[PDB]
Amino acid sequence: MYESILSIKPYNLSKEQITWVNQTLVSLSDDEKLGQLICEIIWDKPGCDPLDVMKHFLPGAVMYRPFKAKRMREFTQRLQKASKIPLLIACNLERGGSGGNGGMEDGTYVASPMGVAATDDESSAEHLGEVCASEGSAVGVNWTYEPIIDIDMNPENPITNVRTYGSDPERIIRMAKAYCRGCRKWGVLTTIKHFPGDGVDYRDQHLMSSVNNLSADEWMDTYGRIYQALIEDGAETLMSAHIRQPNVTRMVNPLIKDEEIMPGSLSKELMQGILRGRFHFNGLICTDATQMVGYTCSMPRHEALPTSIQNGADMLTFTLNPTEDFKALQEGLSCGLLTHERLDEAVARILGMKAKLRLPERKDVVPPLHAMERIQSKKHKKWALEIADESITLVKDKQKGLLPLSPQKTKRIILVQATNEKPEGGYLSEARLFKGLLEKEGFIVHWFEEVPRPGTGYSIEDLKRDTDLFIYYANFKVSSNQTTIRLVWSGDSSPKFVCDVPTLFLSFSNPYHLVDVPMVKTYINAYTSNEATVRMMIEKLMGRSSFKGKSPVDPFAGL
Ligand SMILES: *[C@H]1O[C@H](CO)[C@@H](O)[C@H](O)[C@H]1F
Repeated sequence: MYESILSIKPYNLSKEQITWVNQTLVSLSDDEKLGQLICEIIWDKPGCDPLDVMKHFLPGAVMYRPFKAKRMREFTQRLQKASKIPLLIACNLERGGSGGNGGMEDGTYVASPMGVAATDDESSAEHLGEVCASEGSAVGVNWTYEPIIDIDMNPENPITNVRTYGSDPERIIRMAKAYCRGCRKWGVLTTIKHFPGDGVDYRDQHLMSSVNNLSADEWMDTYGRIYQALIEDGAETLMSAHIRQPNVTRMVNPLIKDEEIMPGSLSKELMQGILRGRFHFNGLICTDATQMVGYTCSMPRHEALPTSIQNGADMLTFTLNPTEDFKALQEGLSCGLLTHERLDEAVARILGMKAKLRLPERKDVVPPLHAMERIQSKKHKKWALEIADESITLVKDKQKGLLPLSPQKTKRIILVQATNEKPEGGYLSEARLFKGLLEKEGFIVHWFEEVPRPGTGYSIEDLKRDTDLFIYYANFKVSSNQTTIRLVWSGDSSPKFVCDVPTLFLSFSNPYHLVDVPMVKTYINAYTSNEATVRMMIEKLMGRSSFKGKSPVDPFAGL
C-alpha cells in the first residue's frame, strides 16, 4: 500500500523501496510505530548520554544541537548501529556548518540568510546550501531543518529578521530553491519552515502562539504562493509551527469557533485542508519543537501530542518529559485520539524518507574520514568571503566626505559595542578583530568604556579634542525566547553627539537599527557578525572594496 504517496514527488521510490517500507511497517509493534513519530534532541555535555534517547521508546529521528563535528560523527555511528530502524539525523544548519545557534560548533559560518539575500545572487544561496549539506553530511546529518521561507514583513518580529531572505516573496522563492539545490547535491533532505508563516506578527512563537492575521486572500497571495512554489520544486519535508492563521482556518471551516482555532502544529484545517488538500503537499510534515510555549499553551499536552499526528503531522519534534509524552501517545492510540490508520500513514511517510536516503542499504553509517576535510575547507571559507563582499549594504550616506575612512581625516576613534550577547571579557571576538584591523590601518581606537564622556568634569569640547570619529558595532542577534532584538544600551553610549562628532553606525545583524538610531547620518548593514564580514567591512570602509549589497528589506521600517 501507499504507492500513491511513495511513488511520486518528493519520494519517487522504486518498487523494491516501497516493498521495504511496507514490510518494515507491518513488522513494527504499535509501540515501535509510536516511537518512529518522535524526534529526540541530542546535546554533548558530560553526564549526558546520547543513547538516552532510546530508554523510553525507539525514536524515528534525532537532532544534534551545536557541538563538535568529531563528536557528531561519533554520535552518528553509535546511534545508527544501536537502532533497528535507521534514524533521520537532523540539524539546524541555517548559516553554513556553523552560525545562528544551530549547526556544529566548528563548522564554517558563511552568512545569515538575509546577508545571502542582500547579494541578490541565488548562487550565493546555492553555495550556502552546499556548505550546510556538505559539512553536515560529513558527520552523518541527513536532514537540515531549512530553508526558512518566512517573509520578514514585520520589522519588530525578533525571530524572523536575518533568518529570512527578506521581505520580497519572489526573492525568497529564488533563494530558497537555490538553497535546496545545494543541499540535494549532498543527499540531505530539506525542510521548508515555518508553516503557516512567520513574519506578520511581532511576537515569538517560542513564548506564545503567534498569529498570522492576513486575510485568507492576502495570505494565499504571499505565503501560499511561496509554499506552493517550494512544494512544486520538490521540498521533501515541511515544519508546521506554533503559529495560527485564523482567517485561512475560517476559509476552510467557516463555522469554526475562535477557541477551536489551533496553530499549524495542531490544526487539521491548515495541515490537511490547505497543505495536503489544496496544495497537494506529499512530503513529510514535522512539528516545530513541542516544548515551546506556542505549542504547550494551546491544548492540554496529553491530548495535543496524538492530536498533532491525527490532524496531519507525521512527526513530533522533541519531548518534554519523555515517559509522559510516550504514554500520552500510547493512550491516544488506544482511546481513539489517534487512529491506527493514521499512525500507519505517518510511519509510512517516515520510513519512505529513510528509504529515499537509502539508509537501510548503507553498509557504512558515516562517510569516510576523508569527508571531514570538507569542514572549514578553503572552498567554503572562500564562499563566505565572496558573500560578505557582495552583501554589505551602504544604506544611508549623508555625511559628506566621511567615506572612505582615513587616519589623516579621523585619527582618533571611539568604538562602541552594542550587543545582546554576553561574551566572556565583555567584548565580542569579532569586535576585537575589527578593533585590531582599524589599528592596523593607522587609526587610534579606544573602547567607549576606556575614555571619558561629557559630564560635570569633561566637556563636549574636550570630547572633540580627544575624538575624531565614533564607530558603532551593533550585534543584536536572534535567539529563542527573546521578545526583542531592539537596540538596548549597556544610555550615555547611544549616538547622542552626532552633530558634534562624526558618527558611523555598523549593524552586523539586525537590519532595522535605524529605528533606534535615526539621528545617525551614515549607516551600513552587514547582516552577519563573523570574521569574513568584519574583514570585508574594513576593506570597504577604507575604500579598497566597493559597496555592492542591495537591501532585501526596507531598512527604514516606514521611517
Ligand atoms: C522550532 O524548533 C525547530 C527544531 O530546533 C527549529 O528548526 C525551528 O526553527 C523552531 F521554530
